[PDB]
Amino acid sequence: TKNDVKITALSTSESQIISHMLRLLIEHDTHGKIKPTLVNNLGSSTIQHNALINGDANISGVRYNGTDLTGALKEAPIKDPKKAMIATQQGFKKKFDQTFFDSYGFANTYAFMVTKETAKKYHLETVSDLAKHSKDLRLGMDSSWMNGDGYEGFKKEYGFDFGTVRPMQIGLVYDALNTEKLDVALGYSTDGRIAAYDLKVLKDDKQFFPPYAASAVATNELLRQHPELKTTINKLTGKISTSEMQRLNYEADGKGKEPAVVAEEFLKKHHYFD
Repeated sequence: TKNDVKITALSTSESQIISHMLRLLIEHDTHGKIKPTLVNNLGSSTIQHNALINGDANISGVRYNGTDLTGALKEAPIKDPKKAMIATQQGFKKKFDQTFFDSYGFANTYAFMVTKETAKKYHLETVSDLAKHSKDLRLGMDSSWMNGDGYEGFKKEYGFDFGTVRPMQIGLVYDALNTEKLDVALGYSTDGRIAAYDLKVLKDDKQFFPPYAASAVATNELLRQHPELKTTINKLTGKISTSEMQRLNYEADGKGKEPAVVAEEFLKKHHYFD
């Protein structure tokens, strides 16, 4: 139709890519009648949430369900993917009059990861596959993770521990793995370096971590004013696998492209999902 759309974005390339993708897709579907702008460089999803609640914006480009379920919704974590998403969507509707969309198709979670040579050597697919070997392996993790859903809880849940642990900056675990300073890293599952270095992300077979499925959020006030936008936003539902988000992040962080350029190239490649 024609009116006022503002999309919150974090300072992460991931948020900026998907926020620009929504901006461009809305421009496309509305033939320039709606030209959204970004409320960019926000520090956290608390800041994103507060913007929507305060009327400072009406779309969040990307929100993660496990974050918003225990954060904004103030609820207990749910481990099962389907029931966690249902609880998140019901909560956003009833507490905040917002639609938390079905997922883009990726999750951005802490995940254990190894190089391709290490995954081959030890036949690794799941976190449990590490059990026999972990005593001889070097683990790198974010320093904030040393401390009930950190390393102690993981050791209790999974039933094994590592020969060496190295608490460090999460941003540096990918290169430390690539350079063989680590054998295993607890990294973020969509980091572009997973694509750049062909790293193998292991399945959390015991669901030690809750889901962090990524979705758009829009206020229902906006969706009531412009019903067409719900159809627009839903065009992206399921269209970005975890592997694809890794690739897109690589385009921005490894190849140095603007998130707006990465978003547009992706949209053109898929004919704007028309």
